[PDB]
Amino acid sequence: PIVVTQAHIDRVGIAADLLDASPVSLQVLGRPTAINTVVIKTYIAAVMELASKQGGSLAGVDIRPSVLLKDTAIFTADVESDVDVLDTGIYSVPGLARKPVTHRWPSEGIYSGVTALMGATGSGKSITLNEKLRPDVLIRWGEVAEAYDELDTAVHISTLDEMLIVCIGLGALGFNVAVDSVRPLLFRLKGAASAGGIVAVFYSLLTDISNLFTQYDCSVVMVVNPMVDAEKIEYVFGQVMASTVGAILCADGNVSRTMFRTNKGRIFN
Amino acid sequence: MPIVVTQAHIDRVGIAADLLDASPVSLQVLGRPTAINTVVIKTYIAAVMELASKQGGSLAGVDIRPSVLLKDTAIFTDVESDVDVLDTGIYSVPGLARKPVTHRWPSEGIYSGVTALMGATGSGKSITLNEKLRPDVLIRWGEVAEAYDELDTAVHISTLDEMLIVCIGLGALGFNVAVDSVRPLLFRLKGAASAGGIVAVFYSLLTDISNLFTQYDCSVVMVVNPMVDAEKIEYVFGQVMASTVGAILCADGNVSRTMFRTNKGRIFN
Amino acid sequence: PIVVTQAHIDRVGIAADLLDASPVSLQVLGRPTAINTVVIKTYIAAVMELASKQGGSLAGVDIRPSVLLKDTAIFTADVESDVDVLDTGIYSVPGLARKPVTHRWPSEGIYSGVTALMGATGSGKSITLNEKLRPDVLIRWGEVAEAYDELDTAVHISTLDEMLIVCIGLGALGFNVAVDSVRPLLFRLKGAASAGGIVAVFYSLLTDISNLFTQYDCSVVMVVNPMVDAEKIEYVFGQVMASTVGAILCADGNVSRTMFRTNKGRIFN
Amino acid sequence: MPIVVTQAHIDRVGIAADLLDASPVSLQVLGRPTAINTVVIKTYIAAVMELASKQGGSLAGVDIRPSVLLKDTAIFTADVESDVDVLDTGIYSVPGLARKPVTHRWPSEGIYSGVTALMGATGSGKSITLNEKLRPDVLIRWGEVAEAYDELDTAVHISTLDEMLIVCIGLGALGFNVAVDSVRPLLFRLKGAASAGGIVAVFYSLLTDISNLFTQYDCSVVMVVNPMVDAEKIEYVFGQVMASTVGAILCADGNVSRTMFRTNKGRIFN
Amino acid sequence: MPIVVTQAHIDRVGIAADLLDASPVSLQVLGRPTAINTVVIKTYIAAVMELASKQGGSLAGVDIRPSVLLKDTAIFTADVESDVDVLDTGIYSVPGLARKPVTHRWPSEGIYSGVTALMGATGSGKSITLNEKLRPDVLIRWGEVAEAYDELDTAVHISTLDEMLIVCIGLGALGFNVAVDSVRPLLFRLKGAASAGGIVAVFYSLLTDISNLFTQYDCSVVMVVNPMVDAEKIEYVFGQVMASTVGAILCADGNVSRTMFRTNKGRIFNGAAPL
Amino acid sequence: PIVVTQAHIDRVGIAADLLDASPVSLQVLGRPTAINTVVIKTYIAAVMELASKQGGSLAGVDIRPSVLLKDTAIFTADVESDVDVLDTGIYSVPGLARKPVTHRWPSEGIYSGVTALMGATGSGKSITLNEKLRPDVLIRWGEVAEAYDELDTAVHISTLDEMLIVCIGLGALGFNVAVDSVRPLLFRLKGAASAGGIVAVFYSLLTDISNLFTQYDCSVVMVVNPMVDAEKIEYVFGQVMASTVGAILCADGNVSRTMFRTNKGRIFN
Ligand SMILES: Nc1ncnc2c1ncn2[C@@H]1O[C@H](COP(=O)(O)OP(=O)(O)O)[C@@H](O)[C@H]1O
Ligand SMILES: Nc1ncnc2c1ncn2[C@@H]1O[C@H](COP(=O)(O)OP(=O)(O)O)[C@@H](O)[C@H]1O
Ligand SMILES: Nc1ncnc2c1ncn2[C@@H]1O[C@H](COP(=O)(O)OP(=O)(O)O)[C@@H](O)[C@H]1O
Ligand SMILES: Nc1ncnc2c1ncn2[C@@H]1O[C@H](COP(=O)(O)OP(=O)(O)O)[C@@H](O)[C@H]1O
Ligand SMILES: Nc1ncnc2c1ncn2[C@@H]1O[C@H](COP(=O)(O)OP(=O)(O)O)[C@@H](O)[C@H]1O
Ligand SMILES: Nc1ncnc2c1ncn2[C@@H]1O[C@H](COP(=O)(O)OP(=O)(O)O)[C@@H](O)[C@H]1O
Ligand SMILES: [Ca+2]
Ligand SMILES: [Ca+2]
Ligand SMILES: [Ca+2]
Ligand SMILES: [Ca+2]
Ligand SMILES: [Ca+2]
Ligand SMILES: [Ca+2]
Repeated sequence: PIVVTQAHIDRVGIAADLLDASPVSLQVLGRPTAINTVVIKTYIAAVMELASKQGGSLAGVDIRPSVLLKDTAIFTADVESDVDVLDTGIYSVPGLARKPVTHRWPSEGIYSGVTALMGATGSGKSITLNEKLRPDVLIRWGEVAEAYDELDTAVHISTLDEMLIVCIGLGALGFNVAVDSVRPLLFRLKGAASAGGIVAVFYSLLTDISNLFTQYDCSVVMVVNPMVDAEKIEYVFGQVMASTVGAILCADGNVSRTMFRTNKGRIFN
Repeated sequence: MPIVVTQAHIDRVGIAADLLDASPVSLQVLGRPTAINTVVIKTYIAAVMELASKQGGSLAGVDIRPSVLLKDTAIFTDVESDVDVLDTGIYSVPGLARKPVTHRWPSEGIYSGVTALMGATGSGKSITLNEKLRPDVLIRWGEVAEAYDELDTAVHISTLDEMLIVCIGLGALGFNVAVDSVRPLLFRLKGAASAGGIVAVFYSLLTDISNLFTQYDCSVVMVVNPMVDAEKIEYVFGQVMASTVGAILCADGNVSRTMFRTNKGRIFN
Repeated sequence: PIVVTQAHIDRVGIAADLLDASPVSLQVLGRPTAINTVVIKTYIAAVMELASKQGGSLAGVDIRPSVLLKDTAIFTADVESDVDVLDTGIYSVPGLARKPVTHRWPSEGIYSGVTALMGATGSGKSITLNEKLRPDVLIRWGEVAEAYDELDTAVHISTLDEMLIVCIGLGALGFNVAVDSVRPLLFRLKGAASAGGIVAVFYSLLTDISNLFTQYDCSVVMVVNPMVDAEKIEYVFGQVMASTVGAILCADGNVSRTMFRTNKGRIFN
Repeated sequence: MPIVVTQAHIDRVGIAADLLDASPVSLQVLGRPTAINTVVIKTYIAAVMELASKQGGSLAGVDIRPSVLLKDTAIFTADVESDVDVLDTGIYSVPGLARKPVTHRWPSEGIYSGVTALMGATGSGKSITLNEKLRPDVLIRWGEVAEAYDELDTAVHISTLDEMLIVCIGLGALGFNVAVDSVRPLLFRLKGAASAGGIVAVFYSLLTDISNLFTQYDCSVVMVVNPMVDAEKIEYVFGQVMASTVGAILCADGNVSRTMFRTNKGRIFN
Repeated sequence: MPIVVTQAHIDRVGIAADLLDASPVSLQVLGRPTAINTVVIKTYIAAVMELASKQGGSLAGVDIRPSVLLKDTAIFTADVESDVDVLDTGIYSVPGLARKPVTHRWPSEGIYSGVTALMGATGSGKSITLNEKLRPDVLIRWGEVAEAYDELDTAVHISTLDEMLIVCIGLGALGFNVAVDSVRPLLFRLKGAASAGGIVAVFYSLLTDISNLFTQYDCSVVMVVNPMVDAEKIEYVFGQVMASTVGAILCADGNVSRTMFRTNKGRIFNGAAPL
Repeated sequence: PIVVTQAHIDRVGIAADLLDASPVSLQVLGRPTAINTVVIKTYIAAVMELASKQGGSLAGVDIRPSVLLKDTAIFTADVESDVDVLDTGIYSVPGLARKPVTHRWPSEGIYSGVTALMGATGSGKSITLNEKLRPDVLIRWGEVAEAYDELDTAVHISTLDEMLIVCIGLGALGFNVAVDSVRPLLFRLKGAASAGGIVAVFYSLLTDISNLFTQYDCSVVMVVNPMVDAEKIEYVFGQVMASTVGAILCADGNVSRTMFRTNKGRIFN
């Protein structure tokens, strides 16, 4: 189950302050799109109200945004991925001038941001996540029917808006949020593939997502599975390390490599 | 050869309508998410049952084609394949929080979803499907004139809308539905080819199709034959295993490899 | 000459029936487009009247659609080849529930559909077509001035609409129709080339064309010579066999390989 | 150097007008089929004959350029992209001739009417072979830098594709031996995905459509075709072009490497 | 860690305003030339000086971010595609300086005004070289993950390209040693067909246009440029970048592998000078 | 300095006759665009008027078009680079029926047109141009701050319109005009790269530019440095020789190869 502590209740006000304090946007190959902070606040309030209906114990099924919110839109005519970058402009989510809030998960003293759980298909990513990492909230997206779907920690989403709502919303409150998988986004990323058989904007998106979590004191682990050649995975993992607060590589059911940006410094394996 | 409607099928009609109304679904490829009109599937089920009532329950595949039973066969209610992912949004069909309904076909105790019948051209996919699999309903799409077209189990479709209508409609009632083949969709998949000489959205589509069947308690076998190199088929089959409930590989008229997600767990050969 | 037998006259009524009974469309990378059946019927009527005015012995020049019909259009604002597959939908011409009508040409007991006469430039396709296959009607499209143009069996077309009119129109009556060539359609196929250096929709088009002939009891031989590498022709011929009722490979002025789907079964060489 | 108008040319004027009016033609590339205004070609022929009459039959290539003789040089009669559905634009190929083509003595004996492609790498001797070995009656110069051939009285300097077809169909139908050096402005602007041989497939369709356009109007034209292709891939492309033209000439190190001509005595390879 | 405003900076304010008004500039990429609103840069300089005055000369990078000081951060003043005819859009390059450019002591001695490009593969030590060896006065942080450099009082966190140019031209003209870590948000969103070296050709034109923009406004800027390029094509890309900037530094294995600086003493390739 | 001789003053009338006599246009991948001859005439008049106010000694800074003309536009709604060639038409600047005016620069007896100074980055193109070629007017465009910018012969431009104005305007008068560089145009050439890793229209543009100078009796040297592989430069240089009146290749600070079309014939090294 997903148990709501007094620590989570005390973070509600702070979470609302963090969201209102900084206006954020996101961009991919098109034009920068603003994130409606209000929706995340509304989600937190809905989760707290339901938590109150129960004994603080929540079922992942009951906290899905499609059930709690009338509208699940976070992004507020249509632009092509091959338009002039000077007509659309360029946006990256700004960094934190202050020291980021540290966490005990996925690693000790890790800064707020995003961790990428990498590896080839069947390398043990989902296994490593649920057995070793053991998240408080397990977001399930674009993955076939598995044993992890029967878990009361599992929250089934359909859109990118829903992913960010649950990640920012619950992550800000102090929950250890995880996403399995981020394949719906990755496999629909349109554009010319750069060095490593993957679009360059993929690395920019990971940085923008990481900083979005750093700003809202979230500690999120995302399963990032790329359609990349068996030997080109090492290059891509090195490139992802420069774009995320955390990075975990899986090979043959075990953890091959690690990288974490902590209060004790950047730790490699 | 005939398609017989048992009392078991009649008793599932109400449940099928209940599953369809309970969850609103959509589908996305490289464009924008498009909603699926559930009502059309319900209307199809009612038309099949009405005809089964007039006949002895012994129905001919020719008489149950949607173009004949329905006035309009549309299930989806103009965007380029190279449009910003943030302007269209991303959609994946949500997972099942509950345990999926098990089936005896194509394998014992297999969960509801999709099975991909893979193999090179002339590897014996169509032969394995009809002789070894023995499906109740055989959907024939984008295939040249063969002996399987003269079968009373054969239902000849033209559109993707029709495929989903027969698959969800009859599959929900408990019928063992099969599609030979899904080639018109695969060969019209526009986009930049990823690792393995195939567009990445192909794997996302298989997962979205699988989850669509998992949600509506369907057990469907689709023969998937995409344009891929003779040696690159092993990589693609491994990737498809991570995107479907079932996977069957054909080589020299026989079954080379198998993967099934059952109540007894994931079984490899 | 092109001689009209009583057997052809007796098929006129059956041809109008077949054409009215099933509404057909065609799709490539755009949106599905309906085929106006009336135009084919109008063409048959104009050919029969001219055959009745002359001695039954017609000249290919006199039966060209541009001469017999006021308008040659078969297809009834503008869509790009890179448009979302979900916005246009997917269409494949439906298969035949009944047994297809057999023919003695290009092979004994062959089912109605299309035969692809394949080979590199100067492999002997056009020689094999005119000397070994001996067609009744020879449609000449996208080819330079050759000896075959002076033949009384030769009918010179300009559009794809005209090709289908003569193929379906005369083919349905029992004539052995051949197209030399289909290069104006192949070389103008816009899209990203799949495995084998050729667009995947090419194989779907051959199946759709074949089934169009299977439905209207036609036996057509099309010379198909797409821009493909000298060594990649074997792979492409292999994929084409899985997309057509007949397949003939030319090399060094002679027949290299054959495949025919007959009443006695699929025959390979 | 001069362009002389014989009685044979004068006697063909009526026949040329008949050939043009008899068959309506179009052209297509990656967009939609575009009709060719036959009237413009007839108007050009009339202007050339009138000037030939004022002179002694002896004409200067400079004086017979379409931009000088016609007020409007347009042959093709809102805007479509090269990546549009083939089914929405339709497909057009210029129809073949049911009758025997009109044979010529140039570039080869008994060669049928149509187009000949003068191929070869850059500096292989295409322009040299064209002017020294071929000896054309009319030399169309297009998209080529300043050379000795521009000072020739046979040289007619054009700017558009419309102008090329006007001079090729107009003068070729009358019986003149017309040549184009070169067709690089069309080839280098051919938009589309490059097929096998590092060149767009529609290139081969265009050569056939151009050939048949000349076959129908009994024109004997030699076009120097030099597309951007790899040094070793030229052999493959030349073989493919042979299947798309009435004539084909390959140049290598200033000399003629290979030949192909479709004649009344049959197809002749070297 | 702090950003100190000297009398030298105060004396440059007028000079900077004149430089901006004297020459009208634009920028182009694959679309239509877009004009740069000089007024916004002047307004930013005035806001920085006014705040420097309220504080004791010393300023915090957080307080000088354009989003905080200006009501609108737009520098570029309907929508054109990256694949439009070059003749329908025309071509624009920022013009060169007819006079001798203002020399600087940073990033190299006697260097001309313009842009310096700090190259290297990922984890080659670009950010380390920038902060330890180069020591910039103002550190612009853009599209980079949470690092130790973000806690620095020299760090100014931006989000747009408009903001980058405002801080670079605005503070750089006054005499500050401005650095950008990273320029990746721009590089990773460069739409177009990749040329030789697995990178769009307009990338090199943009570096030259950015360099000349700084040469005209007497700025000395160091931009860290991380290219999505294969391990073996980095040498080719660097050679090409050297021909497009006033300064270029290559990083490899935590150290400086190669340098190029256009100084008053001439073009110096791989000099004996610690940064 | 830039000195105006009596020879230049005597050419003013002839330059107007040349510009008025032939209407010209330019095309790239879009539609043909007319060149407004009047603007070039206006520029010549402004240069001569200023040369008069001076002692015949002009500063390159004072003769820049942005300073002398109110509007710098030469080309007189918006078309895509991937539009049908038949809808835009094709334009090449026409050749000269007469013998071209000869020059003593960059080579003895060279015909009027364009010379391409080629070579890898840092091969010594700019060095060869200013030390060995010694041009009368050095147009500086899209190049970084160098010693050549402080030269009184240097004229700094921003647009392609400005380049052609100075090249045609001053070149027609007899000045030895050079451009360092033509990179702003070359690095913004949109389209599919042909053989040699460069767009085919690049070679057509060089010929069109060369013929534009041949028609207006100009002798211009352009630094052409396109993004091409280290080994592919030899192929491209050979192709450029077939597209220009002059061609110079640079390697390791020295001149590797030369080609000039003179009154004494085509001279190779
Ligand atoms: N093709 C295969 N054959 C055998 N076992 C496999 C195969 N693919 C995966 N496995 C098993 O599944 C485990 C990985 O499961 P999982 O965590 O779901 O992988 P991932 O999330 O990376 O796709 C492996 O350690 C192995 O035991
Ligand atoms: N090229 C070939 N040569 C010989 N036999 C072939 C060939 N291609 C297919 N076959 C025969 O057809 C069988 C496969 O039929 P089928 O099930 O229709 O294949 P698929 O559906 O995979 O295309 C093979 O087992 C073999 O007996
Ligand atoms: N490159 C060539 N060299 C020599 N003869 C050739 C060549 N190409 C074709 N031929 C001749 O033409 C014949 C093939 O003719 P044809 O059927 O028209 O070819 P295609 O396969 O292109 O339709 C060959 O048998 C040979 O006699
Ligand atoms: N790179 C070169 N080196 C030496 N001579 C050359 C070179 N390129 C061309 N030539 C000379 O020019 C002749 C070819 O001239 P030309 O007919 O104009 O060629 P093309 O029209 O095929 O481009 C060759 O036979 C040779 O004498
Ligand atoms: N894969 C790695 N394994 C070990 N150390 C690494 C790795 N990647 C980077 N480092 C360390 O980080 C340093 C580079 O840090 P940084 O300046 O942030 O690089 P950059 O800015 O070029 O991405 C290296 O000198 C090395 O000590
Ligand atoms: N990577 C380098 N290493 C050393 N010297 C170099 C390098 N690149 C250029 N140079 C020097 O600069 C000279 C070339 O200068 P320049 O004319 O500006 O070249 P270009 O115009 O072709 O880019 C060379 O002759 C050499 O002395
Ligand atoms: Ca998994
Ligand atoms: Ca099959
Ligand atoms: Ca042939
Ligand atoms: Ca030539
Ligand atoms: Ca860094
Ligand atoms: Ca230079």
